[PDB]
Amino acid sequence: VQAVAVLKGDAGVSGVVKFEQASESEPTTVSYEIAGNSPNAERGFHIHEFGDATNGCVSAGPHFNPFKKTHGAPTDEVRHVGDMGNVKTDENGVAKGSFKDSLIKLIGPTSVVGRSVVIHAGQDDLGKGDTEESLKTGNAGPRPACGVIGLTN
Amino acid sequence: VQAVAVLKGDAGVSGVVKFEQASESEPTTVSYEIAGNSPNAERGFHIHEFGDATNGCVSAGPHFNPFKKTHGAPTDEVRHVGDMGNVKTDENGVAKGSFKDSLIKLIGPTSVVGRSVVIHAGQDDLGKGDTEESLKTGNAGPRPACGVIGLTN
Ligand SMILES: [Cu+2]
Ligand SMILES: [Cu+2]
Ligand SMILES: [Zn+2]
Ligand SMILES: [Zn+2]
Repeated sequence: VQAVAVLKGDAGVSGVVKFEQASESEPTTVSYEIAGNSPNAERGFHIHEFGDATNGCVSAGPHFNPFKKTHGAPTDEVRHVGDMGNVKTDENGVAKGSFKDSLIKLIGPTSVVGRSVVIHAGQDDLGKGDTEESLKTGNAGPRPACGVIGLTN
Repeated sequence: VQAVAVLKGDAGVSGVVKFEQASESEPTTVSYEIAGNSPNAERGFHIHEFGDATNGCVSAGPHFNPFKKTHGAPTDEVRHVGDMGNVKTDENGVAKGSFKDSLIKLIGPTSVVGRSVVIHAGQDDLGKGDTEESLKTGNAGPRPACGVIGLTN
């Protein structure tokens, strides 16, 4: 199965994130190219629960977390399914890369098809900060762009 | 389950379409409000196969048609699952309404979550025209706006 989200917003950031998962047990490969960010920085990149764009990136809701865990890094055992950590931007403000993840899936009961991807304006502290906020969003700040994840071929 | 698609494009048409389906056998209720159309007209309103917005409304692909039928009216026995007929616009160019449909579903193998809704710039001839085109798209013309269908609460 393949899916894609086109990230848009009014803050100058935009980009495309592609997902591919051959079958249920295979991990999903996530590839992204996002431009217009601050340069040489780290920015929070998450999958949020709803694919509702009626109110900017606000209506995407909180991070996708069917197992009711606290926020963390992609490699922590305790994390939200939606937590993809930070993406690093180059000197031109572009973040480009790909990685594989075993919790995010396009098939089955926790599929993220129909949900949203959000790129934040701040760095995700990976749930290592000292507020209740760190344990919810990573204190990643505003949401300059987001897009609903749709099926593609 | 509830889902929503926010229709956007560069041609002045925009709108929101909400879907709700309580369970598998229940029909789905579709409610829409779309503005910026020509006034007092009929315009094709369909669900297309892919939720891919990387190329305008072009990458939405053709109508959603898992059963490989030809295009038709919502009430014909032979139609695409995606065929919702025409919506009528008022003197201000607004189309607003709701209806129930038993082929479109948000649950199960033919779910339309992750696919797209498209409002066209022309009238859908309901597969009653005389071209091979009528049997594919209803000869509904260009696609001024579209949106991916995402989950909501
Ligand atoms: Cu977030
Ligand atoms: Cu169409
Ligand atoms: Zn999180
Ligand atoms: Zn059709």
